[PDB]
Amino acid sequence: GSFVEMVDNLRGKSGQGYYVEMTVGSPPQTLNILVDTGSSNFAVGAAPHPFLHRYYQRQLSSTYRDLRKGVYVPYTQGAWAGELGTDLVSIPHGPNVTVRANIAAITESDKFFINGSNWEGILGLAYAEIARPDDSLEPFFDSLVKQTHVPNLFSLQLCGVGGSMIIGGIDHSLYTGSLWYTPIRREWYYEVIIVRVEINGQDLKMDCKEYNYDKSIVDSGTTNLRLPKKVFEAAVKSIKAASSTEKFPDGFWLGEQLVCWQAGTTPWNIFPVISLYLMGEVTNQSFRITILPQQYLRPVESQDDCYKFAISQSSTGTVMGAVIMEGFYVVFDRARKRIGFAVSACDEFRTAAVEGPFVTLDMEDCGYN
Ligand SMILES: CC(C)Oc1cccc(CN2CCC3(CC2)C(NC2CCCCC2)=NC(=O)N3c2cccc(F)c2)c1
Repeated sequence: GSFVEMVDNLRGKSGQGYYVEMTVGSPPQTLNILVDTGSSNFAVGAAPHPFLHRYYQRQLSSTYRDLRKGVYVPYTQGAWAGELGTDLVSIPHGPNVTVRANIAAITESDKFFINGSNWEGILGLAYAEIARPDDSLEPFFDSLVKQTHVPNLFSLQLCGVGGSMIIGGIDHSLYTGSLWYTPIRREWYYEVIIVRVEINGQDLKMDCKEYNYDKSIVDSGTTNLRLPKKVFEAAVKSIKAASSTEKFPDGFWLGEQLVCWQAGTTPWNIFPVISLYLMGEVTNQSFRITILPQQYLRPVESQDDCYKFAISQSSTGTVMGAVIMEGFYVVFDRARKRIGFAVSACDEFRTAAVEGPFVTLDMEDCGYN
């Protein structure tokens, strides 16, 4: 294919995120950068930290321009503080261009960097609406599209580690079957609408507004499938019932306890498949994505294979994280305001699937206002 040099440009450690090499400044300083479709800032470690193997040294970059404004980005699990500036940026195993982009030089952080993750910064691929300090700080992808002829689309194949980030197009070697698209509801996070949920083909039977309360997003930076409290409770009750051939402690379903099996004896067949139906591109038409227990039971790094249940509770809406994305080739078609899913080219009884079309009425009522 024409995008062959972008294939296998991602690396990662299981549950620690997927990262791409990015070259900043002059002379070049290459760093490993987390690919994050759930945020909109490009930021790099720019001072020593015990979890960083390398960091950005602004004084060595002749093309660095200080914006003379600080920036702070806070989350429930971690945060960072830094200084704004601009510098030349290229992605050596990405598009053949160099752009001048905003870059936040992280000088201090709290529980942000991960010990042994091998990444030193973050590439926020979402929209300006959620950029810090505000929506006037142009995100990296926006700069790329404004400054070059690279088409306004990227696609991710996260292999549950390595993967591919294809910038400016779609690589047909990365998927099988058809690509099915769901609208991007609003350009802030990559917001989508979930219209039905099934556990082993059995409808969870919740009002669909609950699945998207207060939003549903596609986020390569989040490990789990995160569900709103009411949905999480019903989903666990159904998964437990479907996996009744084996009993697990209550804490396992809450991610407080792990369960380990003798190497290669994991009874995948006892756990159910989970299907999320997404709003399609035509009136009353939907499609579904189906994930296996190999996606939602995450290995924790012996003669025993330990797993963590990777479906968890959220109070800020549904988050379709790496648990969801790992089964699929995901196209972030910004130009057409849509997200595409297809079966990823990366057991003997079941496979992840993308199927359609289905008829689903009143899907417009599923969204939060
Ligand atoms: C691979 C993950 C586990 O590790 C990291 C580490 C850093 C950044 C990210 C990307 N990324 C950063 C933001 C994220 C998810 C993961 C988050 N997103 C929510 C924002 C509001 C809407 C709903 C989604 N809430 C958190 O506390 N996060 C977090 C999670 C872990 C650490 C952290 F500091 C923040 C991920």
